[PDB]
Amino acid sequence: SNDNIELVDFQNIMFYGDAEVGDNQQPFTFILDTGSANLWVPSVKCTTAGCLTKHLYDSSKSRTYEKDGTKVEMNYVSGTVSGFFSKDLVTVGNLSLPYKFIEVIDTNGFEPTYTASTFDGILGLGWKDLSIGSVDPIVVELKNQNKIENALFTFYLPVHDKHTGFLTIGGIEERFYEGPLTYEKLNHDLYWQITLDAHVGNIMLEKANCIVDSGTSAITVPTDFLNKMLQNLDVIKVPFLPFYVTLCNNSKLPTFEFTSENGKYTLEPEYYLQHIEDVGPGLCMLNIIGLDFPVPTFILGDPFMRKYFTVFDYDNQSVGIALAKKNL
Ligand SMILES: CSC[C@H](NC(=O)Cc1ccc(N)cc1)C(=O)N[C@@H](Cc1ccccc1)[C@H](O)C(=O)N1CSC(C)(C)[C@H]1C(=O)N[C@H]1c2ccccc2C[C@H]1O
Ligand SMILES: C[C@H](CCC(=O)NCCC[N+](C)(C)CCCS(=O)(=O)[O-])[C@H]1CC[C@H]2[C@@H]3[C@H](O)C[C@@H]4C[C@H](O)CC[C@]4(C)[C@H]3C[C@H](O)[C@]12C
Repeated sequence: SNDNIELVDFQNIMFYGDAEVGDNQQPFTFILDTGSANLWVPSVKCTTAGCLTKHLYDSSKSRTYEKDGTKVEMNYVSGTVSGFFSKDLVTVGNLSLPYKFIEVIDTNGFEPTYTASTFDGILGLGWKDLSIGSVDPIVVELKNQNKIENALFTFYLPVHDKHTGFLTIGGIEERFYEGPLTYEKLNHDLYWQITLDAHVGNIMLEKANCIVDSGTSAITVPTDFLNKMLQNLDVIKVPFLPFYVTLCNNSKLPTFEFTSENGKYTLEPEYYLQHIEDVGPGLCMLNIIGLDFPVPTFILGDPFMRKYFTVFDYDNQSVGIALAKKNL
């Protein structure tokens, strides 16, 4: 009764899922991004080097293609893609719907991310008012069409060298989590953002904005908060890049603790260290980056979601959080 889309890990940094566009079931690999609200695929009309190795969309081969042609640009923090709108049947797992998406013809503004990774496009799982072109979210539409029970989706992320994951559309499956599932109300109309007190040792921010974001492969921290965290931490910044290197067993590395009236969520160093044995033996990179929003904000990205099963509920305007089962 729920639609389960398998998630594959890529080099323990990101994860992808597959979906199809067109009646001839043209296959694509997507970053699944709760932080955006547009779907895009690279077109056979693409003029840029990044498209060379990708699965490309051919509207001429799909009888369900409906021409739109309205020009559009998606400006992400990691770069820009541009093209034009198109409409065609989009199949996610065993559910399909006619859907407006962007045919991308220029990916040069999205380098070096695009050529360095094996995804074809991005599938947004955000809120309608964050989309360009007023596109109802896939999950909201599937519910509206009575193809699913609830307008919610869940993420059970894969774990490099242990198990695959699933994006489940339409209901919550017990098999993904253990202990209590705690619901945190959205504090914004159109982001998967919740209020949590943030504690890292003696450093804390009360009632911080926390964005649960599937497309961000880091925990992001306010820059002042990070600078305090790093003081006498025996960590070294990489020349020219906002990444920090540490001995993996550095006994100073702290545990993030995020609390609500409802729940307590922790993130120990094992969840935010990336081994980099190639650069040096016993060295790790912190998957933590400094980033200032206008209101002090943390992004609870991939590292958080690897530990915690997450439920994104449109109807109840909340994020549900529970400890992910280590095995299925
Ligand atoms: C609707 S869309 C426009 C939106 N712009 C904005 O709000 C403009 C904005 C607003 C506030 C700030 N203070 C800065 C920019 C936007 O881009 N939002 C993204 C989420 C976000 C939002 C805000 C900051 C950072 C990230 C999007 O949801 C997302 O996750 N992206 C873009 S493309 C992408 C590859 C799927 C992924 C990405 O860049 N990941 C990289 C990444 C990112 C930060 C730290 C390490 C890493 C490594 C790697 O994982
Ligand atoms: C989102 C933040 C902050 C960016 C910011 O907003 N900085 C300047 C102002 C923005 N504008 C230029 C749009 C405004 C106009 C200038 S003005 O002076 O008027 O403000 C920027 C700063 C450093 C950026 C990361 C690093 O690169 C490394 C890496 C490179 C890959 O490729 C993509 C992934 C990654 C992780 C990057 C993601 C993201 O991208 C970061 C976090």
